[PDB]
Amino acid sequence: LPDLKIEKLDEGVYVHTSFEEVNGWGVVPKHGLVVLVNAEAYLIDTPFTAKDTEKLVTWFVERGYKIKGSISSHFHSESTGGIEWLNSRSIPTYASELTNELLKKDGKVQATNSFSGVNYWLVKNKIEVFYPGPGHTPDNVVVWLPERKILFGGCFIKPYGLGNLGDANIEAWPKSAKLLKSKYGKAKLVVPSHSEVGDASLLKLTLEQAVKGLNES
Ligand SMILES: [Zn+2]
Ligand SMILES: [Zn+2]
Repeated sequence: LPDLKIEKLDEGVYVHTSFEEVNGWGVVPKHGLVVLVNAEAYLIDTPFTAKDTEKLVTWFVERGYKIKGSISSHFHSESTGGIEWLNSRSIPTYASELTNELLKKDGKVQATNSFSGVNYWLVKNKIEVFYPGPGHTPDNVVVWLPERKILFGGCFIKPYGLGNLGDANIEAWPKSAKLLKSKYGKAKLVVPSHSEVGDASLLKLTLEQAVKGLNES
């Protein structure tokens, strides 16, 4: 199985890329991010594996970066596989109230730090979390990196298909993609969860794909 990939994306923001054979297109590259406030690192989404979380973690730890915490876009393992480990390591793990009710609903270890509402600042003016509303998952959120004008749509931003409809609010995705396409259009880059990093246009295509997605069924 493909090795973890940590590629600087922009200033103080890396794109860790884990791979889990969720039998979709076989092996899938789950793109996450490690926002480096300054001397501190934040795992935006955690690899589906503790191992990779450990690797990603120490990769940054090893380079003098204290890991203040992780933040998950949604409850799936793509974004929570490491909360467990991160928790054993006493890493402040962050997930929405809705994701945790979902993690707890799935008997998965829940992130120790919750938060709710349309928006939550994980870091005053640097790591903004956001509930565009239901979409890929009922709890799915997106993390905006104001400073770099980078958004981590994660699995919400699905520009070429809606992907896993399993836990998706096909009826609410559009509304969400629009509330999203409306709040973060100032975006310089949008970070999907399985596609190359695109620009503010991904917010529109996700919308299109969502309505499109809805039109069918
Ligand atoms: Zn997902
Ligand atoms: Zn996904």
